[PDB]
Amino acid sequence: HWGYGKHNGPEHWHKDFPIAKGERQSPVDIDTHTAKYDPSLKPLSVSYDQATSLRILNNGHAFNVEFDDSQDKAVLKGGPLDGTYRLIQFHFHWGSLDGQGSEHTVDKKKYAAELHLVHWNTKYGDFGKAVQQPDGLAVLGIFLKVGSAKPGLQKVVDVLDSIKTKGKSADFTNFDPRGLLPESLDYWTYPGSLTTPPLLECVTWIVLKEPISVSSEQVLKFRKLNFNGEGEPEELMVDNWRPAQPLKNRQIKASFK
Ligand SMILES: [Hg+2]
Ligand SMILES: [Zn+2]
Repeated sequence: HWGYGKHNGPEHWHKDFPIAKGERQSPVDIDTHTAKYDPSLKPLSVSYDQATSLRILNNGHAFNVEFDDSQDKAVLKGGPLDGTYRLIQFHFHWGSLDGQGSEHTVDKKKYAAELHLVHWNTKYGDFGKAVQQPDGLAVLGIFLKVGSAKPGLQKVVDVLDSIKTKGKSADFTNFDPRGLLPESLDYWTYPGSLTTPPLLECVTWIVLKEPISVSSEQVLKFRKLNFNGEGEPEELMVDNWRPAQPLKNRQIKASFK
């Protein structure tokens, strides 16, 4: 199946998922000089105070921190969004070296990693129904750069040891996602898709301008995970990012002057 290697990586995805070459694929390069400030965007609202994390899973492509989304707890709203989107999981994409790993780019600059907080539109009732709609998802994207440590990330970092290989999971309750947010909520927004197969075009992307800093030691532990399952030949989990795709007929809007 799909992966990030030479025989099954992003250049191969289109054969099983033809939408890979579609009209609103993600990620994209964010050209700051073409993006336009949009005075019509309402303030963004990130309400994660009642968030309930449940588990962490190595799914063979990245690791997912999963949240109880059976009630309106952790929600994203305002900004370009209409209605309420509920947090279902977060995950990251990173590189083998600090000069690469993010999916979106900013004037071609690649960050060391990128965090995705995935949310689904509550008017569609469940995630699986939301991903059959053009406005079913909202993903909050946050860049990571290497510098000082991010305190809020350490509990994540500490448990990776226990989910080294594909298919392993650990209990991961009471984690507070607010500790992964930067100070500013200034963002760029555009309509796009999920960046892993099946690459569904159901997402309103909200990419924060301000990156968070994580330590070299923290990112280094991400690089010790495995894409393979227990007992198989070790293939480090690194470079699990899709590169920038064609912007096509899309405009990127800025929330800030
Ligand atoms: Hg996978
Ligand atoms: Zn992602």
